[PDB]
Amino acid sequence: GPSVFLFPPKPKDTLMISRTPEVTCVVVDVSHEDPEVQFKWYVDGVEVHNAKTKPREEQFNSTFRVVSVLTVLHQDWLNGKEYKCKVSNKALPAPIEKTISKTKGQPREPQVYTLPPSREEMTKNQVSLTCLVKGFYPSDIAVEWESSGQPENNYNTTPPMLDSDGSFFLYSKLTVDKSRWQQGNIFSCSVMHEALHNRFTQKSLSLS
Amino acid sequence: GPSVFLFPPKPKDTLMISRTPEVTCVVVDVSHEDPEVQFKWYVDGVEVHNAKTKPREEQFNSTFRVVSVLTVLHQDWLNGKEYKCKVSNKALPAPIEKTISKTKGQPREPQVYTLPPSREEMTKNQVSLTCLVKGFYPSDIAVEWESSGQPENNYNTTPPMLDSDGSFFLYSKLTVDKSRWQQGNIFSCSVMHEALHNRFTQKSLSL
Amino acid sequence: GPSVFLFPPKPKDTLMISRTPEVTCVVVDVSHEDPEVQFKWYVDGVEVHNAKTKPREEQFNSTFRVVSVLTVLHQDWLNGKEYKCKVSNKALPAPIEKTISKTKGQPREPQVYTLPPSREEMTKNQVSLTCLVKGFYPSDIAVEWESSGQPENNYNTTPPMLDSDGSFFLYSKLTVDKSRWQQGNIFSCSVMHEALHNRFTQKSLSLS
Repeated sequence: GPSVFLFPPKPKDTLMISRTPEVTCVVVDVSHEDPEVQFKWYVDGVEVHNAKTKPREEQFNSTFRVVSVLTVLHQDWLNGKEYKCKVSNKALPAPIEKTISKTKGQPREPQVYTLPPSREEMTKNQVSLTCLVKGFYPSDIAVEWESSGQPENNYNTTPPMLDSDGSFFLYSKLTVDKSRWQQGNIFSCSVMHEALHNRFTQKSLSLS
Repeated sequence: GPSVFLFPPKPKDTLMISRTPEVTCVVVDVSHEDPEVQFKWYVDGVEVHNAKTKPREEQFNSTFRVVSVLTVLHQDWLNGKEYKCKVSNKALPAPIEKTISKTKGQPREPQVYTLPPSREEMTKNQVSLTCLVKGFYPSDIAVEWESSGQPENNYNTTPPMLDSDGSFFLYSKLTVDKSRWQQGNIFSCSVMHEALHNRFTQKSLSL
Repeated sequence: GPSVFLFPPKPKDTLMISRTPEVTCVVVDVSHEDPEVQFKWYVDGVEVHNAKTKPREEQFNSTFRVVSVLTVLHQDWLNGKEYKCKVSNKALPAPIEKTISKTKGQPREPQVYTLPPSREEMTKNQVSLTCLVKGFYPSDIAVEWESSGQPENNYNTTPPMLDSDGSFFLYSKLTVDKSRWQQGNIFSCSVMHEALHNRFTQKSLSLS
């Protein structure tokens, strides 16, 4: 029978009110004999009607994929409210229900560090700048290499590896041509996260 | 039916002078009705028998996994010699051949960069010294913080991501108490790689 | 009857992978009645077939000299693996076997010191600079007077003479006309050795 997957909204969408966060319920392996899929949506057990079902799409295995989206309230998502998707399809023995909420775990304020390039790296054409974002939880975050609060041309961001502190860390590799760094630009790495003051922080960088 | 995968030697095997690299040919999904798998190995198309076929292994899907390995020489691997694995099995429609050599693409001498800790990082008890390794190609790499050209060890290593220069980069997160950085330790970092002098170069850092 | 000599590869060839190190088996005093010499080669007792026999050459004593060369692996030579040459000739009562490996003895990191010329030597046309390479063992080494890592015009290298520390030392006499030194050029003695990090170290020198 078909299977159902439920995706969270983008972190920024949950943190920026001028944005709309939504959860996405994806149903795969729906059969052609019974392609109709009913979606019912609930926020912490209360049915809401601002959810919408996306068009059904046939998959490589000759089954249908059916998706429903529920708009979620900023307050509901950031406070960790639970959003339930109910999926019904005749190729299912029982309706499938899936719940999602703000990515599980206690929020942690990201510690944003901007590691300068190696002194020996000035002999090379292009130097790397290194936004260490550590001590942040959940992975719902935005990490924002910048100059003086204005995002940068080129950063090659590592995965959220776990740091020496049990948080996620990543490096955003703000890789900059030698003149940019050597001249002492005030780069900055900003980071957007629920646990930050402003849900948004800015930690600068310059030849130092 | 069966599938064959041919793996290069471990990067440090190809890159550490003291090591002997070998290539490993893995065959999965060999059937039980015809479990016999023939491995023939070739170096630059010439069949060799210093290659060895590993034991057949039953997968949970009621198939067999069969593996053969061929030792490769430092200069041979680094000079791009081609090592070919020929796999035959009756559950295959035809024999499957795979060849492996130094990972194809322009080699680049790794630029080894003990990046200093962030000024912003001095607020914490511990700071990260990052041995950026950039400008290297292939990903066939080994990375190694150091001090005075001798190793350091609380380095994380990121993946060989792509760098802006069209190479791989990775960051080697040595992470250390703030005092070590502020005290002006002569750290270093080595990187072992085919394009390097002695395939191994070391770059130092200190405050 | 004939005699056999086995020579090691050049140190640099063993330390630079982009180089190929080889061992050379030399057979002298081979007779003219039986000039044919068979060479068999083994690496740590395992016969290899990437060895080659050089052309036979008649010596001053009216005997033949026959030579065989075996390419050696970087790993094999630097790890001290043993390479055996088997020599057969009818003018021999029994085959002659000779083994060679990385020059015998415990590796020691070369200490590279660049001694400036005498203060009184500026009164003379041309001053000497003194690359003291000490604490290095074995003699498999490359010693490299330079400027800033780029080899120099004129160093009169003094022998591997044993030092106060039981290593070989040598000077390399980077003799330089007075203006080069007096102006404070960053000369440099580098030194390549198995015991060095990178098998290769670089030391500056300047008027100091």
